[PDB]
Amino acid sequence: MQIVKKEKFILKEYTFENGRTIPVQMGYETYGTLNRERSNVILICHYFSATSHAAGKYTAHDEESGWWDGLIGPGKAIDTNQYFVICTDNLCNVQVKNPHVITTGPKSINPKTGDEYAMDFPVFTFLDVARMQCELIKDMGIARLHAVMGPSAGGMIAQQWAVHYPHMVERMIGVITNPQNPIITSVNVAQNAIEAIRLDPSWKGGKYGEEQPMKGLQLANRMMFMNAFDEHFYETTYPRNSIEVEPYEKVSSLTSFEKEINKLTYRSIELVDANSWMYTAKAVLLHDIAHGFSSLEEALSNVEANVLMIPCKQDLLQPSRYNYKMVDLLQKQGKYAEVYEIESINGHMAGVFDIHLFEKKVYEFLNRKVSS
Amino acid sequence: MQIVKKEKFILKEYTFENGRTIPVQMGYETYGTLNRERSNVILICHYFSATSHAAGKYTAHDEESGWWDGLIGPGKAIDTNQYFVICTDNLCNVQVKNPHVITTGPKSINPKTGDEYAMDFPVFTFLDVARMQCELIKDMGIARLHAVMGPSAGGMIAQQWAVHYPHMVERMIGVITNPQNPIITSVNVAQNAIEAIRLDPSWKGGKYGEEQPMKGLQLANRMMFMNAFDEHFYETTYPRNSIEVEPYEKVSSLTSFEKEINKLTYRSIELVDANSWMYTAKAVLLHDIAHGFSSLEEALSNVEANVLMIPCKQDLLQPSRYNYKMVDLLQKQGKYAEVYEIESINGHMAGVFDIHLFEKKVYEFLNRKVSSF
Amino acid sequence: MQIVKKEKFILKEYTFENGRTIPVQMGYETYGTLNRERSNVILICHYFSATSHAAGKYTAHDEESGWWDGLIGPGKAIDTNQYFVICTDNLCNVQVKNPHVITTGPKSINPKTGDEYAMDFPVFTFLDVARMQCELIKDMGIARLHAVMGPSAGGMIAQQWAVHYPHMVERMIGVITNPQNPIITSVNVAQNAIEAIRLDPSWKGGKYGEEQPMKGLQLANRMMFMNAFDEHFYETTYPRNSIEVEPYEKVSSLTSFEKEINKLTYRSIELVDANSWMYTAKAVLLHDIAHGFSSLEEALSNVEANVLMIPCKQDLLQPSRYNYKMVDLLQKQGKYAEVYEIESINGHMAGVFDIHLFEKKVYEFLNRKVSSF
Amino acid sequence: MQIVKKEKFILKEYTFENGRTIPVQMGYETYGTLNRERSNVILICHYFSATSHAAGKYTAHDEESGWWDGLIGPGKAIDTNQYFVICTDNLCNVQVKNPHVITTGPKSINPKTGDEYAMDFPVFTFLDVARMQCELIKDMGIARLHAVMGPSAGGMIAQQWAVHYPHMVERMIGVITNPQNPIITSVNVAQNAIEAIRLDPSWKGGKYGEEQPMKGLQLANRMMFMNAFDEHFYETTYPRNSIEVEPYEKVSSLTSFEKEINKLTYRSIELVDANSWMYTAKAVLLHDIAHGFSSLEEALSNVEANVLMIPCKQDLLQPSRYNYKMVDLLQKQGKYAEVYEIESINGHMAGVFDIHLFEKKVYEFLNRKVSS
Repeated sequence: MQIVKKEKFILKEYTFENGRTIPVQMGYETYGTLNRERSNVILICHYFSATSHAAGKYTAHDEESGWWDGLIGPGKAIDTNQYFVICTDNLCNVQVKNPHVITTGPKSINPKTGDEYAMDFPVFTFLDVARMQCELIKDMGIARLHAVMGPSAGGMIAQQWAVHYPHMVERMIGVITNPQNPIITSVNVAQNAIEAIRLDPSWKGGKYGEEQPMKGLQLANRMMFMNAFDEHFYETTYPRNSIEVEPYEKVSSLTSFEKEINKLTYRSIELVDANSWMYTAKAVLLHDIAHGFSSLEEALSNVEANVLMIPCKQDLLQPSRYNYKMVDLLQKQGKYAEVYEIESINGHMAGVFDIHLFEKKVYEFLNRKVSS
Repeated sequence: MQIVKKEKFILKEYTFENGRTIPVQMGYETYGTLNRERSNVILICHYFSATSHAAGKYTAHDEESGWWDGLIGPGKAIDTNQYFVICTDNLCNVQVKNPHVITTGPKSINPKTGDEYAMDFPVFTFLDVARMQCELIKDMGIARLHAVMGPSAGGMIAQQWAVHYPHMVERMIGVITNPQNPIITSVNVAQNAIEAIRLDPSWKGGKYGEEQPMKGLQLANRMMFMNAFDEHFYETTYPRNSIEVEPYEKVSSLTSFEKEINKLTYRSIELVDANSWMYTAKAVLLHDIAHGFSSLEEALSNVEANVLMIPCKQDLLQPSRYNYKMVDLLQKQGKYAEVYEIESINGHMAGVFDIHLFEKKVYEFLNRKVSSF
Repeated sequence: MQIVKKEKFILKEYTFENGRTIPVQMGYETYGTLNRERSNVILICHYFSATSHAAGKYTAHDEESGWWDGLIGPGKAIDTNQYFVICTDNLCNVQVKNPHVITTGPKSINPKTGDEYAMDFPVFTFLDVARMQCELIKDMGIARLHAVMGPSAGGMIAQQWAVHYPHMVERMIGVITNPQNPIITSVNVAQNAIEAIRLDPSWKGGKYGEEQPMKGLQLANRMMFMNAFDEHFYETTYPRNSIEVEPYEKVSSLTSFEKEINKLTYRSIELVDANSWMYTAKAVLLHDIAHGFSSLEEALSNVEANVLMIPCKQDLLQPSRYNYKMVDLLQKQGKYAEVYEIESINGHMAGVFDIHLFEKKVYEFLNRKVSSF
Repeated sequence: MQIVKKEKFILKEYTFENGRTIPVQMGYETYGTLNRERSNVILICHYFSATSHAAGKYTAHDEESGWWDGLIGPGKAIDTNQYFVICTDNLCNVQVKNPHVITTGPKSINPKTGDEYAMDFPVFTFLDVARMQCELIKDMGIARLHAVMGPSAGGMIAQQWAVHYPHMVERMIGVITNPQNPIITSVNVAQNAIEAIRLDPSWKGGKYGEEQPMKGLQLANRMMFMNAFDEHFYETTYPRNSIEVEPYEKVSSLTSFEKEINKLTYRSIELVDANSWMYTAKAVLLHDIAHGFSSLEEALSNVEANVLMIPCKQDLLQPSRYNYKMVDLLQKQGKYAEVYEIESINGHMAGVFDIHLFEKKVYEFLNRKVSS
């Protein structure tokens, strides 16, 4: 497909769910063509550490394609010959040093003061993201989405669309996600990550400038990486060396696997900002479609979209049992909802790397008609 | 209390008791906290010209609170530190121009045509309202109501709950209401009001758009207002001026009492929709819990809730003798049922304005144990 | 009784209380025989929709007798072997098409123009009727009335006699009436009726000629009818049908009670004139014996007749509490005055249909001696 | 003025005050000219033994003029240059053998049976006469009378017009008459006359054919003649002869005055019918404007005409005190009423013979305006 052009949406003022009001900017990109009646729109929401680059390439010499490139494009499951596909940068995008990212977050200058917001930036939830995207959708004269979809945090944003803009969502597909962030993941990955970043003395109250608290940030990144796959993936990809003697002789002497994983996890945080990681982890920890309602049932009663949940059985971050519970509750309200569970040694990351496992189901779901 | 949030419930298709099927929506709002067992829910139903706003405020600068605020809240008779309280907007809500109201009615757009339903809107009953509320309650994951209650039309809905969802209602409290709309009220206030609106040429067959038939509507509103209190209330509140001569000079010169009452009744139809008023008047005139059944006795045989009826002895719209009849029938079936009759110069409106006369009874009743299974 | 002869009384010019001067006529009829002293005269005044025909028949093949026939005649409570009884047609008599009625009103020709007065007719009160009757009584050579009496509007006229011709009235009996038309009735039944007729486009500003505005008039008539009895009367006489489904299907489908009541109320406006109805409703709404004076107390200070008030406890049009107030004021002035309250499911209409409830009292009162001079 | 032409009005059926229904015919005559708007009509009603011939002549050689000829004619008090004047024959007119009289009475043939009504004829009152005249007035398209007037019985008829057709009568003039026939006249002239006629064996139950009961009829006529003037009129017109001896010698021998009066009273009954005299005397005896009302006051309350009563002080048949009482009652009802009393040795007959005594008052009354 065509080289993708990065775009920028501005909002002079946006009011957060907690009442705070500030200007916001938001990168986005689109693939395919918006039809005459604007009825072919699919909105993709990106996961924790990703960006709006769901598909394609910015230049012809890009080493890689966008993170869901296997699903999106001409003749693929999300066929850009039929649909107009949008993807946006989340608020507090963690890759603030990525040259293609356009976001507002703790590194943004506060126009009232000339300085970085830092920890004065407002707490945001994935409802906040949904509402901001919705301003872009309306500004483009679009009234209904044919589908809203995404993996993990992207799936959280998508669930918020389904609950808070019921009229606007024909279909909702939540890959490797859940209606409420599990307690285990909330503490063990979100809370522990926030506290690792704050414990690093280089954090300096959140006023660290460009000198990132890298040790804390690497620790945060490592906790997430070490639950992103099946147990057995680590066992065979970073195998124990039973011969090596140096790790047995000083506490600080690392094993071969520790060094491999150190190198990967340091690499993936080079473009990342620590305060932004914190805010994003806070949004994940707060993720709860039932917040502001008296039960999960009442919140789900708002949903009018057809719903497809695609969990992975080996997913340690997002246990699939809560997909079944949600879908059961939707069906008892007489709504169309299904779970399509996949299996993979990639665990959670199956939702991003193992497209072949569910592309056909996505395709079929996107073509299935919705009750008026 | 915490500031109240309006919510919205939708059904893609609802089938009315007369068989018509259309999409419907319904505003609602809640107060207090649902307990783990979901055993502390009280559903409040609103009266003719009101809305879901039974208590509290939507902003801290609201001049007024909701219409039963004195009964509902922290430490009050319907104690929101203990109960999760729900209230919903009725179909064809008359305050259709009020932006806090979410309803389906003659002003709503028919999706099949893009035009307003107008007089193509289906006839509804208070049983239709109870069926919609029940979908919402079920969809919220609630199996049983600790109580259902309301004044007047609100009590009509509560009675339809008690009759038609007997495994779900522990307690029913019906304030200034009756099991069957009295004939006197059905003609003098519902039929006459409907006909007054139709008679106005501005009504234009129901297609008046944004220009309400104000003469017909004011007349409809004045008929209800003039039965809302005891007779002596009007005699002392808008007393006769025995000196003014101008009313004695032309048929069209109004007395001062006519002027005061015209002013009040005009003011209260400012946000109101005429067609909506007709459909709601029609619902009131059709109100009959025996409809469906072979008799009132049969309709009541199904009730298993503890029942409390609170009429006002001076109510001209809802004569209290039929509360006694109903309670008597329920007692002879071996059910728990009582009348607690209040007295007030306010007549019918005692049920909304003289909370002090019955709040202690409500409280006691909400705490009495369920007699049946 | 002997067949009754209609008579006619004319005034070439009469000046109304509002100062308008026009020629007027007034039908009347009499029963019994005037004694030599002319001391046995009882004047009967008729109610809203009636006529001078208080008793007997105009031909021996009349289906019905006059509206108080059970009280008036040989050996009856108002015994025509003993009393000379008179009754007259009121101004703006509504039964203007009835050929036995002789009245002046909006259908009458204005002699200055040759056209009907229509809404140029002057506003009248029941004091205007009393002033006309008095001219007739005087012109017949009668100085004093043994009694003046009537039900409802008829009682309003009788009260105006007692207040304004105190040297002429020995006894006043006011049945199902009040000294001041209650505010509730003045608005709910007089103002609303007047406005219902004006709202009908057929009314054509009062110039409808021979084509009466039947929708407006029927609505006016139904409002009065629905307050004429006790509430329970309507509940048992036009009971709800809990089986019929058609009313539940269209706004415009009537219930069976609506059909029965429509039929009755249509029938009774067949001989009736709309403008006439308005003027008479206006008279009722203006009724106030204190008008003129500084207070009700002052108006009543002038009464020297023995006074008997006969309200009905279930009367919704004329609440009996104001009969007690009036009688109390008269007693504290040292006058002879009493309330004899009846009870009946017939409500207001007990005063015309349940003669048996008070005929014995009337008789006793007509025979008690005058207390004042 | 012009020779008068006698006319005839027919009524196919007339219903009497007592309910009897029979065809009727009624002679009348008119003088002057009916104006465009028919507002100049004066109706004259004739007295006991008279006819419609109030004025003028039937032929140029008539020995006499009509009985009120002095009041009626060009330039007279009842000016035929301005007014259209009507006079009719009363029901049961006593002059049935007068060639100019057209009446219905006891000598009329009953069309149902081919015979004279005789005593089967209905009792009539002067209201009956008023109602019949009114049928003629309406048949001529006349709506109001400018005046209705007459002497004695004619005045009774006029009072009935005033009471029973109030709308139609602007002015009422009653000469030598009364609202109720006095008891004295009712017995002494009406009753005694009826009984004298019935006592005559020639009456034969009222079936006497043409052989009139002349003795009874002369006796009836004489009683009326002997009260028609002042006492002193008889004393000087038929004076006592103090020389005559024959009356002193047999009971049946008559005095000179008895013979004079015998000759006059026999002459005046030559054209008269006895049953008709009876019915007319009965109407006089029944004359009571209060009949069918509860008092004289109530009856008078109907009168809307201006009223002029012209009694004669010496009138023995119609004592003038009752004119004053009537007029007093009318004035207390706020009506325009007056008594204009005349004096004359002619007594009752002054109303017919002494026109000069009140012509000027009649004239003035006819010109005085009436309140609408």
